[PDB]
Amino acid sequence: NATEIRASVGKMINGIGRFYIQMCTELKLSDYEGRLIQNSLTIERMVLSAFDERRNRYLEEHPSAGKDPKKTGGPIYKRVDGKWMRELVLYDKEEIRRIWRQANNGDDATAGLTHMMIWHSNLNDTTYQRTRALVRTGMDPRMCSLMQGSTLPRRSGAAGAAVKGVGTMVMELIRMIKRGINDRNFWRGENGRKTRSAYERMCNILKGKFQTAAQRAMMDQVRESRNPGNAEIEDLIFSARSALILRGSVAHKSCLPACVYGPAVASGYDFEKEGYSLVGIDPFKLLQNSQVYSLIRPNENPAHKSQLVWMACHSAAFEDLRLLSFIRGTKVSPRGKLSTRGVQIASNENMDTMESSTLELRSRYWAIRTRQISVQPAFSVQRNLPFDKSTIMAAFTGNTEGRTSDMRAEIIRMMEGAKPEEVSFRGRGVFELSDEKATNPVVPSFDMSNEGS
RNA sequence: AAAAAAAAAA
Repeated sequence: NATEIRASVGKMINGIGRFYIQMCTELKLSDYEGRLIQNSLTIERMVLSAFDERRNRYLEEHPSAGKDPKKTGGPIYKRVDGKWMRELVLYDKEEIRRIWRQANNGDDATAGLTHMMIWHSNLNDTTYQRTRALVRTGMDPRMCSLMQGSTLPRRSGAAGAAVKGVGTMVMELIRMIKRGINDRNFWRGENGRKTRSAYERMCNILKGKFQTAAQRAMMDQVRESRNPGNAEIEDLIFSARSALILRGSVAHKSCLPACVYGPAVASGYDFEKEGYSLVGIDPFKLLQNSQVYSLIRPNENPAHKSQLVWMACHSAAFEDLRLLSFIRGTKVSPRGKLSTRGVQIASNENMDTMESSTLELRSRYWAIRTRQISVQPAFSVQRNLPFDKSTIMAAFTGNTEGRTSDMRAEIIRMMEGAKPEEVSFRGRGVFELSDEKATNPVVPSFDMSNEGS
């Protein structure tokens, strides 16, 4: 029921805004800096730690320059006498749940935290790429594709599971495979249920992302295997090479910083009355008139970091830059061209040379966020052009084989052409901001001079 | 109803 959904999302974002207002008011940040991105990431880490597990004191090799469970603080940067300064005394965590249950006066907002994580997810994904798994596990050159989705560091992401993308899901199989390559020998006993069941369900869902029943049954046949090994790994690798053209149903969730909902509940926003539309115009009209600023480091382009936060809010990193560009009204360039580093501020970075800058998060046109259209008609027909050469040498890849079975005939038939599906299809539904009812769409005209990625 | 377990980020 979409009605209760928009009701509940209005409620949760209203609760977020209220908790926003209060959480600020304690430490008393002035509202210009109270609607600012650094306090945005502070409250974000607070809601990151808000609902934890049992009490744990266990510590592992390589301490983290320290740790304390009594209370928790965050990077604090305040413009004092016109000059910013970072400071810290820590703040209790129980108190946090006490204030959060007051904000969600009687029923807490779990999906609210999921949506905050959604904010975090496009933030981190668009930010950059780390490769510590690369220094740990062996990995195929899938990165070479230059196109890969990524998950956040949040366990038990049942909701995340829906939005989730495919490539990193196979990677997650590989992560369990790493736990199993460093398998503690002393692990014989009841243990195995959670593992077998988890493998079952994750394999299920990774299969369920796409459509064609062939790879569905292939993924089931990898499932029924009792002892996952490198043969399963290479089978998943083919399946990934295919997923390149037979893309997965990777949905995109749009979320903004909480310093926007805060002044939006301060903007007399009766969210529930209109509801909210995470897939809808609502983030855009909220951002169209919002006011968010960010500590631009030295040698950084306000516009580049502006587009970075724009993508963090639109969940648009794994989308065609041409479309984004046509939607914002100014060229959306590859992250590499962004004269900017991460929005966060490493605790070592000096504040002496730090400066703030206004975020430009507006968009010329608006557009909806899908993952079905048979063939998007281009005025001069588009093809989703068939570049299948790296897949030629991929089907070669040392001439060993594809998935070895009837699948091999299925792949030596998929070789040529079937026109049965699409790939990386994020529906535009582009409209003028002056056309809220989305009465007339705008056939986009993209500049081919823009790196597709 | 009844559902898994470790470490900071350019």
